[PDB]
Amino acid sequence: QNVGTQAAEEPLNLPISVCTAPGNCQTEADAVVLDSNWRWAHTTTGYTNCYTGNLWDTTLCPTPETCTTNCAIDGVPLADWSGTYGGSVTGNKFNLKFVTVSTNIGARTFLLDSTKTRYRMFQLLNREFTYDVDVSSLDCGLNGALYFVSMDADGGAAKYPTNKGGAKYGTGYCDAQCPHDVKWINGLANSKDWTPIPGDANSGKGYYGNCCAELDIWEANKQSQAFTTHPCTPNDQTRCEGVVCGDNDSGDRYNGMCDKDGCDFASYRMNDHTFYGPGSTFKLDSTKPFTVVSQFITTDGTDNGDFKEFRRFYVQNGVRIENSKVNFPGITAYDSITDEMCAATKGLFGDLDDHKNKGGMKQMGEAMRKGMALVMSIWDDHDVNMLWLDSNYPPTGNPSTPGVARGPCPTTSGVPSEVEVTQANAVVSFGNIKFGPIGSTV
Repeated sequence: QNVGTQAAEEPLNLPISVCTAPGNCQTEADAVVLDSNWRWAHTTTGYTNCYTGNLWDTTLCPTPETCTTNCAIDGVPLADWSGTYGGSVTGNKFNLKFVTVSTNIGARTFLLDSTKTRYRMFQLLNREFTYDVDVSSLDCGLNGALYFVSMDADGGAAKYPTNKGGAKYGTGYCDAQCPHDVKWINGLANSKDWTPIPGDANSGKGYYGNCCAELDIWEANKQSQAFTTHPCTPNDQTRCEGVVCGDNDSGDRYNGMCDKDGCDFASYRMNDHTFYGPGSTFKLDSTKPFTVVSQFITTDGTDNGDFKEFRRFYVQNGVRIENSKVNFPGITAYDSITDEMCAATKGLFGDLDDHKNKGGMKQMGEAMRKGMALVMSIWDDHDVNMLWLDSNYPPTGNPSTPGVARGPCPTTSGVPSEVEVTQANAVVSFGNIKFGPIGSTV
Protein backbone atom coordinates (compact mmCIF):
# COMPACT_ATOMS: atom_id res chain seq x y z
CA GLN A 1 0.00 0.00 0.00
CA ASN A 2 0.85 3.63 -0.60
CA VAL A 3 0.71 5.90 2.46
CA GLY A 4 -1.95 8.65 2.54
CA THR A 5 -1.39 12.28 3.56
CA GLN A 6 -4.65 12.99 5.44
CA ALA A 7 -3.54 11.99 8.96
CA ALA A 8 -0.20 11.46 10.70
CA GLU A 9 0.43 8.00 12.07
CA GLU A 10 0.82 8.20 15.84
CA PRO A 11 1.30 4.86 17.64
CA LEU A 12 0.46 4.62 21.37
CA ASN A 13 3.52 4.58 23.67
CA LEU A 14 3.75 1.35 25.67
CA PRO A 15 6.76 0.69 27.91
CA ILE A 16 7.76 -2.93 28.55
CA SER A 17 10.46 -4.35 30.84
CA VAL A 18 13.51 -6.29 29.73
CA CYS A 19 14.84 -8.28 32.69
CA THR A 20 18.18 -9.87 33.70
CA ALA A 21 17.16 -11.31 37.13
CA PRO A 22 14.06 -11.37 39.38
CA GLY A 23 13.04 -7.73 40.10
CA ASN A 24 16.00 -6.40 38.02
CA CYS A 25 14.51 -5.00 34.81
CA GLN A 26 14.95 -1.94 32.58
CA THR A 27 12.28 -0.07 30.62
CA GLU A 28 12.10 -0.48 26.83
CA ALA A 29 10.13 2.42 25.30
CA ASP A 30 8.03 0.59 22.74
CA ALA A 31 4.70 1.45 21.09
CA VAL A 32 1.50 -0.03 19.66
CA VAL A 33 0.47 0.21 15.99
CA LEU A 34 -2.93 -0.59 14.46
CA ASP A 35 -3.13 -3.33 11.82
CA SER A 36 -3.52 -1.97 8.26
CA ASN A 37 -6.95 -3.72 7.83
CA TRP A 38 -8.51 -1.18 10.22
CA ARG A 39 -7.11 1.84 8.30
CA TRP A 40 -9.02 4.13 5.98
CA ALA A 41 -8.12 3.22 2.37
CA HIS A 42 -8.62 6.09 -0.11
CA THR A 43 -7.34 7.61 -3.36
CA THR A 44 -3.66 8.66 -3.28
CA THR A 45 -4.49 12.19 -4.52
CA GLY A 46 -7.88 12.68 -2.85
CA TYR A 47 -10.52 11.69 -0.28
CA THR A 48 -12.47 9.03 -2.16
CA ASN A 49 -12.78 5.64 -0.46
CA CYS A 50 -11.17 2.68 -2.20
CA TYR A 51 -12.87 0.39 0.34
CA THR A 52 -16.24 1.03 2.03
CA GLY A 53 -18.11 -1.31 4.38
CA ASN A 54 -17.02 -4.70 3.01
CA LEU A 55 -16.36 -3.88 -0.69
CA TRP A 56 -13.55 -2.40 -2.78
CA ASP A 57 -14.50 0.28 -5.30
CA THR A 58 -14.59 -1.56 -8.67
CA THR A 59 -13.73 1.57 -10.70
CA LEU A 60 -10.64 2.29 -8.58
CA CYS A 61 -9.72 -1.37 -8.03
CA PRO A 62 -10.53 -3.37 -11.20
CA THR A 63 -7.27 -5.26 -10.58
CA PRO A 64 -5.00 -5.49 -7.51
CA GLU A 65 -2.22 -3.64 -9.38
CA THR A 66 -4.51 -0.76 -10.40
CA CYS A 67 -6.03 -0.67 -6.90
CA THR A 68 -2.54 -0.41 -5.41
CA THR A 69 -1.56 2.41 -7.78
CA ASN A 70 -4.77 4.38 -7.12
CA CYS A 71 -5.13 3.88 -3.37
CA ALA A 72 -3.42 4.54 -0.04
CA ILE A 73 -3.84 3.68 3.66
CA ASP A 74 -3.78 6.54 6.15
CA GLY A 75 -2.51 7.20 9.66
CA VAL A 76 -4.12 6.86 13.06
CA PRO A 77 -3.80 10.12 15.02
CA LEU A 78 -3.70 10.00 18.83
CA ALA A 79 -7.27 11.33 19.25
CA ASP A 80 -8.67 8.58 17.01
CA TRP A 81 -7.11 5.72 19.03
CA SER A 82 -9.70 5.95 21.82
CA GLY A 83 -12.49 7.78 19.92
CA THR A 84 -12.51 5.53 16.84
CA TYR A 85 -10.56 2.33 17.61
CA GLY A 86 -11.06 1.80 21.35
CA GLY A 87 -7.32 1.68 22.13
CA SER A 88 -5.72 3.43 25.10
CA VAL A 89 -2.64 3.24 27.31
CA THR A 90 -2.24 4.12 30.99
CA GLY A 91 1.40 3.74 32.09
CA ASN A 92 2.41 0.18 31.14
CA LYS A 93 -1.21 -1.04 30.60
CA PHE A 94 -2.81 -1.29 27.14
CA ASN A 95 -6.63 -1.46 26.84
CA LEU A 96 -8.64 -2.60 23.80
CA LYS A 97 -12.40 -2.00 23.69
CA PHE A 98 -14.39 -4.46 21.57
CA VAL A 99 -16.99 -2.08 20.04
CA THR A 100 -16.28 1.65 19.65
CA VAL A 101 -19.07 3.98 18.42
CA SER A 102 -18.17 5.27 12.68
CA THR A 103 -18.70 1.93 14.52
CA ASN A 104 -15.52 -0.15 14.92
CA ILE A 105 -15.65 -3.86 15.83
CA GLY A 106 -12.58 -5.56 17.24
CA ALA A 107 -8.94 -4.58 16.80
CA ARG A 108 -5.58 -6.08 16.01
CA THR A 109 -2.37 -4.32 17.00
CA PHE A 110 1.39 -4.90 16.98
CA LEU A 111 4.30 -3.91 19.19
CA LEU A 112 6.77 -1.50 17.58
CA ASP A 113 10.35 -1.12 18.80
CA SER A 114 11.74 2.09 20.33
CA THR A 115 12.43 3.63 16.89
CA LYS A 116 8.70 3.25 15.99
CA THR A 117 9.77 2.12 12.46
CA ARG A 118 10.01 -1.69 12.95
CA TYR A 119 8.12 -4.32 14.89
CA ARG A 120 9.82 -5.28 18.16
CA MET A 121 11.03 -8.77 17.24
CA PHE A 122 11.20 -11.26 20.11
CA GLN A 123 13.71 -14.11 19.93
CA LEU A 124 11.84 -16.36 22.34
CA LEU A 125 13.91 -19.56 22.61
CA ASN A 126 15.34 -20.07 26.11
CA ARG A 127 13.44 -16.98 27.32
CA GLU A 128 10.47 -16.11 29.48
CA PHE A 129 7.65 -13.78 28.37
CA THR A 130 5.25 -12.42 30.98
CA TYR A 131 2.33 -9.97 31.22
CA ASP A 132 -0.67 -9.02 33.35
CA VAL A 133 -4.14 -9.47 31.89
CA ASP A 134 -7.76 -8.66 32.66
CA VAL A 135 -10.38 -10.63 30.71
CA SER A 136 -13.15 -10.25 33.35
CA SER A 137 -15.41 -8.32 30.92
CA LEU A 138 -15.02 -10.90 28.09
CA ASP A 139 -17.68 -13.64 28.07
CA CYS A 140 -18.67 -16.49 25.70
CA GLY A 141 -18.01 -15.63 22.04
CA LEU A 142 -15.20 -13.10 22.59
CA ASN A 143 -11.45 -13.54 22.54
CA GLY A 144 -8.81 -11.16 23.93
CA ALA A 145 -5.73 -12.65 22.33
CA LEU A 146 -2.01 -12.14 22.79
CA TYR A 147 0.24 -14.03 20.42
CA PHE A 148 3.32 -14.01 18.19
CA VAL A 149 3.54 -14.38 14.42
CA SER A 150 6.37 -14.71 11.89
CA MET A 151 5.82 -11.32 10.27
CA ASP A 152 8.80 -9.45 8.82
CA ALA A 153 10.17 -6.69 11.10
CA ASP A 154 9.43 -4.08 8.38
CA GLY A 155 6.01 -5.56 7.50
CA GLY A 156 7.46 -6.64 4.13
CA ALA A 157 8.68 -3.19 2.92
CA ALA A 158 12.06 -4.58 1.76
CA LYS A 159 10.46 -7.53 -0.08
CA TYR A 160 7.52 -5.63 -1.59
CA PRO A 161 8.45 -2.09 -2.70
CA THR A 162 4.77 -1.17 -3.29
CA ASN A 163 4.41 -1.43 0.53
CA LYS A 164 5.36 2.15 1.48
CA GLY A 165 4.17 2.05 5.12
CA GLY A 166 5.85 -1.09 6.46
CA ALA A 167 5.65 -1.70 10.21
CA LYS A 168 4.82 1.97 10.78
CA TYR A 169 1.38 1.35 9.18
CA GLY A 170 0.78 -2.14 10.65
CA THR A 171 1.30 -3.98 7.35
CA GLY A 172 2.37 -7.53 6.58
CA TYR A 173 -0.01 -9.49 8.86
CA CYS A 174 0.07 -13.24 8.41
CA ASP A 175 -0.85 -16.14 10.69
CA ALA A 176 -1.26 -19.92 10.79
CA GLN A 177 -4.85 -19.69 9.51
CA CYS A 178 -3.59 -18.31 6.15
CA PRO A 179 -6.40 -15.69 6.29
CA HIS A 180 -7.94 -14.31 3.10
CA ASP A 181 -9.50 -11.37 5.04
CA VAL A 182 -6.20 -9.46 5.01
CA LYS A 183 -6.69 -6.45 2.72
CA TRP A 184 -3.03 -5.86 1.80
CA ILE A 185 -0.65 -8.75 1.06
CA ASN A 186 2.83 -8.63 -0.56
CA GLY A 187 2.49 -4.88 -0.95
CA LEU A 188 -0.71 -5.20 -3.02
CA ALA A 189 -4.42 -4.82 -2.40
CA ASN A 190 -5.94 -8.29 -2.00
CA SER A 191 -8.89 -7.09 -4.09
CA LYS A 192 -9.07 -9.92 -6.67
CA ASP A 193 -12.31 -11.93 -6.35
CA TRP A 194 -13.13 -10.02 -3.15
CA THR A 195 -16.20 -11.41 -1.42
CA PRO A 196 -18.02 -9.83 1.54
CA ILE A 197 -18.48 -12.09 4.57
CA PRO A 198 -22.27 -12.38 5.14
CA GLY A 199 -23.31 -10.85 8.48
CA ASP A 200 -19.98 -8.98 8.72
CA ALA A 201 -20.53 -5.40 7.51
CA ASN A 202 -16.76 -4.58 7.75
CA SER A 203 -14.97 -7.65 6.34
CA GLY A 204 -14.44 -9.78 3.25
CA LYS A 205 -12.06 -12.31 1.71
CA GLY A 206 -9.73 -11.87 -1.25
CA TYR A 207 -8.09 -14.28 -3.66
CA TYR A 208 -4.91 -14.70 -1.58
CA GLY A 209 -4.28 -15.70 2.01
CA ASN A 210 -1.19 -14.88 4.08
CA CYS A 211 0.53 -17.71 5.95
CA CYS A 212 3.15 -17.77 8.64
CA ALA A 213 4.04 -19.51 11.91
CA GLU A 214 2.11 -18.54 15.01
CA LEU A 215 2.69 -18.98 18.74
CA ASP A 216 -0.50 -18.38 20.72
CA ILE A 217 0.34 -17.27 24.25
CA TRP A 218 -3.24 -16.41 25.10
CA GLU A 219 -6.56 -17.18 23.40
CA ALA A 220 -9.15 -16.39 26.05
CA ASN A 221 -12.19 -14.98 27.67
CA LYS A 222 -13.36 -15.31 31.30
CA GLN A 223 -14.73 -18.86 30.63
CA SER A 224 -11.84 -20.63 28.84
CA GLN A 225 -8.20 -20.06 27.89
CA ALA A 226 -5.63 -21.82 25.70
CA PHE A 227 -2.05 -21.64 24.54
CA THR A 228 -1.08 -23.21 21.25
CA THR A 229 1.83 -23.78 18.86
CA HIS A 230 1.29 -23.49 15.08
CA PRO A 231 4.33 -24.34 12.93
CA CYS A 232 4.23 -23.90 9.12
CA THR A 233 6.47 -25.20 6.31
CA PRO A 234 8.08 -22.77 5.78
CA ASN A 235 7.53 -20.56 8.85
CA ASP A 236 8.06 -17.16 7.17
CA GLN A 237 5.40 -14.90 5.63
CA THR A 238 4.06 -16.63 2.54
CA ARG A 239 1.24 -15.40 0.32
CA CYS A 240 -0.90 -18.40 -0.61
CA GLU A 241 -3.54 -19.39 -3.15
CA GLY A 242 -5.28 -22.70 -3.85
CA VAL A 243 -4.45 -25.73 -1.70
CA VAL A 244 -1.39 -24.09 -0.02
CA CYS A 245 -3.70 -21.86 2.08
CA GLY A 246 -5.40 -24.94 3.52
CA ASP A 247 -8.84 -23.33 3.15
CA ASN A 248 -11.57 -24.71 5.41
CA ASP A 249 -14.27 -24.17 2.77
CA SER A 250 -12.66 -26.44 0.14
CA GLY A 251 -11.90 -29.31 2.58
CA ASP A 252 -8.21 -28.33 2.63
CA ARG A 253 -7.71 -27.58 6.37
CA TYR A 254 -5.00 -30.29 6.58
CA ASN A 255 -3.59 -29.91 3.03
CA GLY A 256 -1.96 -26.49 3.34
CA MET A 257 1.40 -25.19 4.49
CA CYS A 258 0.33 -24.32 8.09
CA ASP A 259 -0.83 -26.37 11.06
CA LYS A 260 -4.25 -24.72 11.51
CA ASP A 261 -5.43 -26.60 14.63
CA GLY A 262 -2.06 -26.17 16.30
CA CYS A 263 -1.03 -28.15 19.35
CA ASP A 264 -3.11 -26.66 22.16
CA PHE A 265 -2.96 -26.82 25.90
CA ALA A 266 -6.40 -25.61 27.02
CA SER A 267 -7.07 -26.46 30.67
CA TYR A 268 -10.81 -27.11 30.29
CA ARG A 269 -10.38 -29.20 27.09
CA MET A 270 -7.67 -31.21 28.92
CA ASN A 271 -10.40 -32.09 31.45
CA ASP A 272 -9.80 -29.76 34.36
CA HIS A 273 -13.01 -27.73 34.44
CA THR A 274 -12.29 -26.16 37.88
CA PHE A 275 -8.86 -24.63 37.19
CA TYR A 276 -9.94 -21.41 35.45
CA GLY A 277 -13.21 -19.52 35.66
CA PRO A 278 -15.10 -16.42 36.77
CA GLY A 279 -15.15 -16.83 40.54
CA SER A 280 -13.03 -16.99 43.65
CA THR A 281 -13.25 -20.79 44.09
CA PHE A 282 -11.72 -21.55 40.66
CA LYS A 283 -7.95 -21.99 41.11
CA LEU A 284 -7.36 -19.00 38.83
CA ASP A 285 -10.12 -16.37 39.15
CA SER A 286 -10.87 -14.77 35.78
CA THR A 287 -13.00 -11.99 37.39
CA LYS A 288 -9.72 -10.42 38.61
CA PRO A 289 -6.42 -9.58 36.91
CA PHE A 290 -3.55 -12.07 36.93
CA THR A 291 -0.05 -12.61 35.57
CA VAL A 292 0.61 -15.09 32.75
CA VAL A 293 4.17 -16.51 32.58
CA SER A 294 5.44 -18.45 29.56
CA GLN A 295 8.83 -20.23 29.42
CA PHE A 296 10.29 -21.59 26.17
CA ILE A 297 12.61 -24.46 27.05
CA THR A 298 15.24 -25.80 24.65
CA THR A 299 16.93 -29.20 24.38
CA ASP A 300 20.29 -27.98 25.81
CA GLY A 301 19.15 -24.95 27.86
CA THR A 302 20.75 -22.53 25.40
CA ASP A 303 19.60 -20.23 22.64
CA ASN A 304 21.03 -22.72 20.05
CA GLY A 305 19.02 -25.76 21.19
CA ASP A 306 15.78 -27.00 19.62
CA PHE A 307 12.47 -25.84 21.14
CA LYS A 308 11.26 -28.73 23.35
CA GLU A 309 8.70 -27.39 25.84
CA PHE A 310 6.27 -24.51 26.36
CA ARG A 311 5.81 -24.19 30.15
CA ARG A 312 3.17 -22.02 31.85
CA PHE A 313 2.38 -20.70 35.28
CA TYR A 314 0.31 -17.89 36.75
CA VAL A 315 0.50 -15.38 39.57
CA GLN A 316 -2.68 -13.90 41.06
CA ASN A 317 -2.59 -11.55 44.04
CA GLY A 318 0.95 -12.77 44.88
CA VAL A 319 -0.03 -16.48 44.80
CA ARG A 320 1.95 -18.64 42.38
CA ILE A 321 -0.35 -21.02 40.48
CA GLU A 322 1.18 -23.88 38.48
CA ASN A 323 -0.48 -24.98 35.25
CA SER A 324 -3.32 -27.49 35.25
CA LYS A 325 -2.70 -31.00 33.97
CA VAL A 326 -4.10 -33.33 31.34
CA ASN A 327 -6.70 -35.47 33.11
CA PHE A 328 -7.72 -38.60 31.17
CA PRO A 329 -7.39 -42.31 32.10
CA GLY A 330 -4.17 -43.85 30.71
CA ILE A 331 -2.74 -40.49 29.57
CA THR A 332 0.27 -38.90 31.27
CA ALA A 333 -0.64 -35.82 33.30
CA TYR A 334 1.18 -33.33 31.02
CA ASP A 335 1.22 -29.68 32.10
CA SER A 336 3.05 -28.18 29.14
CA ILE A 337 3.31 -28.40 25.37
CA THR A 338 5.79 -31.00 24.10
CA ASP A 339 5.83 -33.24 20.98
CA GLU A 340 4.85 -36.22 23.16
CA MET A 341 1.91 -34.34 24.75
CA CYS A 342 0.73 -33.33 21.26
CA ALA A 343 0.90 -36.90 19.92
CA ALA A 344 -0.76 -38.45 23.00
CA THR A 345 -3.62 -35.93 23.34
CA LYS A 346 -4.37 -35.69 19.61
CA GLY A 347 -4.32 -39.52 19.56
CA LEU A 348 -6.94 -39.54 22.33
CA PHE A 349 -9.05 -36.80 20.70
CA GLY A 350 -8.86 -38.35 17.23
CA ASP A 351 -7.34 -35.12 15.85
CA LEU A 352 -4.90 -35.34 12.92
CA ASP A 353 -1.41 -34.48 14.21
CA ASP A 354 -0.65 -31.83 11.57
CA HIS A 355 1.64 -30.21 14.18
CA LYS A 356 3.97 -33.21 13.77
CA ASN A 357 3.57 -33.15 9.95
CA LYS A 358 4.75 -29.51 9.96
CA GLY A 359 7.94 -30.37 11.95
CA GLY A 360 6.56 -30.10 15.49
CA MET A 361 8.19 -28.23 18.35
CA LYS A 362 11.52 -28.06 16.47
CA GLN A 363 9.93 -26.23 13.51
CA MET A 364 7.96 -23.96 15.86
CA GLY A 365 11.30 -23.15 17.51
CA GLU A 366 12.97 -22.13 14.23
CA ALA A 367 10.32 -19.38 13.87
CA MET A 368 10.98 -18.34 17.46
CA ARG A 369 14.75 -18.28 16.83
CA LYS A 370 14.44 -15.94 13.82
CA GLY A 371 12.20 -13.62 15.89
CA MET A 372 8.45 -13.03 15.95
CA ALA A 373 6.18 -9.99 16.21
CA LEU A 374 3.86 -9.47 19.18
CA VAL A 375 0.14 -9.17 18.45
CA MET A 376 -2.59 -7.98 20.82
CA SER A 377 -6.20 -8.26 19.71
CA ILE A 378 -9.86 -8.47 20.62
CA TRP A 379 -12.31 -10.21 18.29
CA ASP A 380 -15.42 -12.29 17.73
CA ASP A 381 -15.54 -15.23 15.32
CA HIS A 382 -17.76 -15.10 12.22
CA ASP A 383 -16.75 -18.65 11.13
CA VAL A 384 -17.18 -20.79 14.25
CA ASN A 385 -18.59 -18.41 16.95
CA MET A 386 -15.61 -19.12 19.24
CA LEU A 387 -17.06 -22.58 20.04
CA TRP A 388 -13.59 -24.11 19.48
CA LEU A 389 -12.34 -22.07 22.45
CA ASP A 390 -15.17 -22.06 24.98
CA SER A 391 -17.99 -24.52 24.10
CA ASN A 392 -18.49 -27.95 22.50
CA TYR A 393 -16.77 -28.32 19.14
CA PRO A 394 -18.21 -29.79 17.08
CA PRO A 395 -21.51 -28.43 18.65
CA THR A 396 -23.21 -31.76 17.85
CA GLY A 397 -20.43 -33.78 19.56
CA ASN A 398 -20.90 -35.68 22.78
CA PRO A 399 -19.35 -33.50 25.56
CA SER A 400 -18.11 -36.68 27.32
CA THR A 401 -15.95 -37.58 24.25
CA PRO A 402 -12.38 -36.37 25.00
CA GLY A 403 -11.56 -33.24 22.98
CA VAL A 404 -15.13 -32.06 22.31
CA ALA A 405 -15.78 -29.94 25.43
CA ARG A 406 -13.57 -26.80 25.54
CA GLY A 407 -15.67 -24.71 27.94
CA PRO A 408 -19.04 -24.20 29.67
CA CYS A 409 -20.49 -21.82 27.05
CA PRO A 410 -23.70 -22.89 25.31
CA THR A 411 -23.41 -23.98 21.67
CA THR A 412 -25.82 -21.14 20.77
CA SER A 413 -23.29 -18.57 22.11
CA GLY A 414 -20.88 -16.36 20.19
CA VAL A 415 -23.05 -15.24 17.28
CA PRO A 416 -21.27 -12.01 16.19
CA SER A 417 -24.49 -9.97 15.79
CA GLU A 418 -25.48 -10.90 19.39
CA VAL A 419 -22.07 -10.53 21.10
CA GLU A 420 -21.55 -7.15 19.36
CA VAL A 421 -24.68 -5.87 21.17
CA THR A 422 -24.43 -7.77 24.49
CA GLN A 423 -20.64 -7.31 24.94
CA ALA A 424 -20.16 -3.92 23.19
CA ASN A 425 -18.29 -2.52 26.23
CA ALA A 426 -15.99 -5.53 26.76
CA VAL A 427 -12.36 -4.42 27.20
CA VAL A 428 -9.22 -6.56 27.35
CA SER A 429 -6.21 -5.14 29.21
CA PHE A 430 -2.62 -6.30 28.63
CA GLY A 431 0.02 -4.73 30.87
CA ASN A 432 3.35 -4.83 32.64
CA ILE A 433 4.93 -6.84 29.84
CA LYS A 434 8.24 -8.43 30.86
CA PHE A 435 10.80 -10.35 28.80
CA GLY A 436 14.06 -11.97 29.84
CA PRO A 437 15.88 -15.17 30.79
CA ILE A 438 13.95 -18.03 32.36
CA GLY A 439 13.19 -17.14 36.01
CA SER A 440 13.76 -13.39 35.54
CA THR A 441 10.23 -11.91 35.11
CA VAL A 442 8.52 -12.38 38.53
